Amino acid sequence: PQITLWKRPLVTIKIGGQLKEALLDTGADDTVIEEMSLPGRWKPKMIGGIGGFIKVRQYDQIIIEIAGHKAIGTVLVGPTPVNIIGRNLLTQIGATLNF
Amino acid sequence: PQITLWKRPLVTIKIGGQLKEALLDTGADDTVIEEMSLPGRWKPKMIGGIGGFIKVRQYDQIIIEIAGHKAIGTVLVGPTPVNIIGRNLLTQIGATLNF
Ligand SMILES: CCCC[C@@H](CN[C@@H](CCCC)C(=O)N[C@@H](CCC(N)=O)C(=O)N[C@@H](CCCNC(N)=[NH2+])C(N)=O)NC(=O)[C@@H](NC(=O)[C@@H](NC(C)=O)[C@@H](C)O)[C@@H](C)CC
Repeated sequence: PQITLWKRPLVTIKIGGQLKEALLDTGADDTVIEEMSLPGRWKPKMIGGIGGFIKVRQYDQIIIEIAGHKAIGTVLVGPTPVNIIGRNLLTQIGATLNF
Repeated sequence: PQITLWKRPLVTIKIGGQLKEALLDTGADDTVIEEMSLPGRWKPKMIGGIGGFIKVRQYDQIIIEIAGHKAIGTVLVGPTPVNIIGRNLLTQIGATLNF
């Protein structure tokens, strides 16, 4: 779909079998999801944002549906203000910025 | 134009008489530009995201050109690591997310 930006680009995602709401974020390199239980092994990683750096759990090759679109990639789980779908998965669903 | 997301969606912007590279951020409500001595009346603001918050100066009705596209709106100036074009301006240049 074509999504305008008058409202936050929020969509329903399905991860670990659980439905969640996430923000399609072109300004995010990666996909960061709020702390949750996720099946699989993970490795400690640190990411940055506008206010600084936070520690997250890096889960690789995670199956995730984004607005009805399937993606299999890295999902960082940690204390993010918002669940955000980053470029690693946006590219997987063929998302582009247009104007 | 159409911007793919393999790489950070960075574009040239013009603000306060200066040219800069800015990140088109669909996950940002507002526009945050790197610290610069912009003239005019402003109001203190605190904005956050991953890592926490940063103090910025809110300037209203600031003219900014985004990849050749003119827009006029609120620009927050402060210690941001990257120049961020948020939805307040992305909507003005007619930017959409498509997949
Ligand atoms: C989490 C909050 C929602 C998404 C977030 C994404 N912001 C981009 C801004 C770019 C950095 C300043 C970001 O954090 N991107 C991260 C996302 C995390 C990630 N890992 O992808 C990123 O790409 N980080 C890279 C940093 C690369 C730095 N570049 C470099 N080293 N060369 C990274 N891999 O750690 N939005 C925001 O940060 C904006 N906040 C908001 O829109 C709202 N605030 C809150 C708390 O939700 C609103 C209520 O203010 C800021 C700019 C104020 C308008």
